[PDB]
Amino acid sequence: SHMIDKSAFVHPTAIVEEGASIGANAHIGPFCIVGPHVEIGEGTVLKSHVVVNGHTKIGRDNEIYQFASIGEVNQDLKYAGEPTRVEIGDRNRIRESVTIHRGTVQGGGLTKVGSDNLLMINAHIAHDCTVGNRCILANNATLAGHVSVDDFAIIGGMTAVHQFCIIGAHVMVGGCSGVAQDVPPYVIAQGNHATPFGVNIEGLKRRGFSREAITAIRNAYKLIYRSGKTLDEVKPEIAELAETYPEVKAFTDFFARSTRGLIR
Amino acid sequence: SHMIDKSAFVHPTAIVEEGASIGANAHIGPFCIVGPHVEIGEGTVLKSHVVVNGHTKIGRDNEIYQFASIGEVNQDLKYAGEPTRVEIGDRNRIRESVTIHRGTVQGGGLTKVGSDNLLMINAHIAHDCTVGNRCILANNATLAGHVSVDDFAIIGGMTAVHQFCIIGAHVMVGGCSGVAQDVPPYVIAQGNHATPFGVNIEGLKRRGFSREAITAIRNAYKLIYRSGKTLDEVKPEIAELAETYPEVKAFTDFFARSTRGLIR
Amino acid sequence: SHMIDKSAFVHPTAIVEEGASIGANAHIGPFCIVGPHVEIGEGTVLKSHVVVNGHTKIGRDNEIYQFASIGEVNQDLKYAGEPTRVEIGDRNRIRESVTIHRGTVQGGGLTKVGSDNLLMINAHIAHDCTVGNRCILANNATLAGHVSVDDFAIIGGMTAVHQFCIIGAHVMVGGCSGVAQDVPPYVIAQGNHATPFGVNIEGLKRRGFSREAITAIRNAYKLIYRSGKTLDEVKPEIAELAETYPEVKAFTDFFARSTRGLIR
Ligand SMILES: CNC(=O)CN(Cc1ccc(-n2cncn2)cc1)C(=O)CSc1ccccc1Cl
Ligand SMILES: CNC(=O)CN(Cc1ccc(-n2cncn2)cc1)C(=O)CSc1ccccc1Cl
Ligand SMILES: CNC(=O)CN(Cc1ccc(-n2cncn2)cc1)C(=O)CSc1ccccc1Cl
Ligand code: NA
Ligand code: NA
Ligand code: NA
Repeated sequence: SHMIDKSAFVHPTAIVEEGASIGANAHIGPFCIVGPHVEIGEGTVLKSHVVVNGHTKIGRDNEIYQFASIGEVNQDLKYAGEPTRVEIGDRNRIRESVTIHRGTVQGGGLTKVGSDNLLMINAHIAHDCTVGNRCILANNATLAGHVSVDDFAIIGGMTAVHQFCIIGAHVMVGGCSGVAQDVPPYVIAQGNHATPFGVNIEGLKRRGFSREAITAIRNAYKLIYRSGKTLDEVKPEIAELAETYPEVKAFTDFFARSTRGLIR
Repeated sequence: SHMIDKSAFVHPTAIVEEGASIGANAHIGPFCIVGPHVEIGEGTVLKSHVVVNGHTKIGRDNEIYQFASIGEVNQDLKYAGEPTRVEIGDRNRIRESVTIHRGTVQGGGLTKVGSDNLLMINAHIAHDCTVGNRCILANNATLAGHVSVDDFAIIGGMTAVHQFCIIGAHVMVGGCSGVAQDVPPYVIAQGNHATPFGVNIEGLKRRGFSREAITAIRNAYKLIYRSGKTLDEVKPEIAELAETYPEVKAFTDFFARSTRGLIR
Repeated sequence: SHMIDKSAFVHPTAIVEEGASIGANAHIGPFCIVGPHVEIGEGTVLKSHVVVNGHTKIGRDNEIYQFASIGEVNQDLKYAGEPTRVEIGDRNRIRESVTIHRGTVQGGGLTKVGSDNLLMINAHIAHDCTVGNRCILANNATLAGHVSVDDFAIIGGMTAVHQFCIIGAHVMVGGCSGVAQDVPPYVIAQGNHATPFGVNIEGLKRRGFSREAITAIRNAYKLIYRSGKTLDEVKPEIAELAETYPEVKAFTDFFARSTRGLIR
């Protein structure tokens, strides 16, 4: 803490401010700027030309590419320099020009990214976002403020997710989409505004979901989208299904967090 | 002029060419490049890794973030190094990777941005554009050449405005739009190609327009879009309305500048 | 080879690794990074803040702007550091934040860009892409992996081309498009997903195609899109037409490479 490990490498052209913590076998490349409240974990690499600032904690074995901006002042017009936070986990691939901004006081104070994510060129994570584990944001994918992207979700290229929206686990959002409402777990969404196109079967298969689990999830999707019933009508029905198929509880948990209605 | 104020701060790693003017309490951060024909006003901050060049005048209390390119050679295939210009006013927040390019001789020689604007990540202002005051360009918003964005207008994320188009004052263009024709003042536009969706009532309310003014503006919108008359038929009618409600004159002034027809 | 020409200029702040080849009257600007397996041809300019790495060959009289990343590790999840390649030809204008990534072993090992191209701000050329000569990628235009863009083709702003797709010569793809299938030569495409809108007549006229050639190309387009016949039905017919009008052979050559079907 507030120490640069003797096995970390800091390029002579880099500027790491006194107070920064840099772990064993980390690598700060040329022309990087690292502020005094940053913590960079073991084995993390900033290739070159990376700016990291604010109250920002980055885990182990991350790879952050040139022209990325991590921890920076957010774009919220109300933000006025309060000491809000960014947390990033482990083994993320954070590509050229990615931006990850600090929270706002009003939004909870924290922008959080988990582990094993791929954030492709110019992906944007606004203030107060929460990204889980094993997600993909393709090139130019943009999360406006207060967005949640749950585990394994893919946000396609050139896609915007509007403020406060929740993207459930194992979702796939097609490229060139505008997501203006909440996307239930396990769903394929595409378009502007994005609408649902069935369950992400190929994803669930690849990720080892059982036959029974995928059938149950398709049954939950049909309750929401095909039954023609109200969401409040089908909530008990989905809970009843989840009593046998635990993967269906993700719908229940998602309904509790959803504030924008569902894409339809 | 051609002087660096004794109260300006220039990082030792920055490269400011002889001839540049830098005002009192300006701050040029690490790895910035500032060319010889640049003028930077009092209190302006280039955070780090900013390139400013060409015949470029930047006002007071701007905040320009890393990886921005301001004044650079434009993308017009006819441009051949002529000494065209950029002018930027005061109190702008110009975020990471924004690009603002110099004019072309054929297009009038000047790209101009006013004051109190927010240009979000990777917004683009092409050659010969004119942006007013208190505008917002959201992430990846792109103005192709010779575009005007009038005061208070918001261009949503991932939106392109095609060359020569005029966006009137207090417009809101939705995210993921393609604007291929002119947008009258006070209008909501969305889609690809963008089409009108009524007056920006919430914006006008927030910005202190009177009840009478907003009703008059809605009446002007109905003349254009609902009356089913020709634009040339309803111009006198809108001028007549403006004789009582001065805010309606913005329509008249806009018609005189519009060359691409109106979105419909 | 492995030599810096005595007439090349390397800024003192640049970092060019031992083994890099830099030709006569090349210019490496401030804060550039050039790796040991890079070759930069005569007269090429890296303005500032450019990263060039990997097994990468860049020709003569290129202009590469700040915050570009050329030769970098690609975004393919299977790629694991294999010594794949980028080749770039001559007289390209490669604008701010452009990304051009190295190949994958599985995709053929090479990303290739020809000559006299304009790659506008934040254009992206993924692993295993092939871009010809005199192409334009407008701002934020994105080629996903294994895409071909043939000579004179224009990819509009904010447009994504999905993996493996082929864009034929003299195509124009409109801004804000998603191209999910193959685009025949000489065709205008727009939308999400992009659909065809006739032949690019204005382009062909500007580029000196004969009257007879343009009529023949329109006749080939009608066979594909208007005749209501199968593609396999009209292939002989298009070959027969090409026996008189050589420009129609581009259709034949294109059919042989197309794997995703045609946009329709
Ligand atoms: C109809 N098909 C689509 O929409 C495909 N797709 C969604 C998508 C995206 C990525 C994945 N990955 C799976 N493993 C790793 N990545 C899967 C699905 C797009 O985003 C296309 S555009 C694009 C695509 C890639 C890069 C840049 C751009 Cl611009
Ligand atoms: C249907 N609603 C929309 O389209 C919302 N919107 C327009 C818009 C945009 C901004 C404002 N601001 C108002 N005060 C400050 N900013 C208002 C309306 C988008 O651009 C969404 S996408 C996006 C949004 C924000 C950042 C990045 C991205 Cl990508
Ligand atoms: C319906 N018309 C369109 O879609 C126009 N267009 C296609 C296009 C694009 C470029 C050319 N060039 C021809 N010589 C040089 N460039 C021609 C056609 C767009 O890409 C518009 S958006 C945009 C446009 C330009 C820059 C940034 C953005 Cl974002
Ligand atoms: Na809820
Ligand atoms: Na006019
Ligand atoms: Na084929």
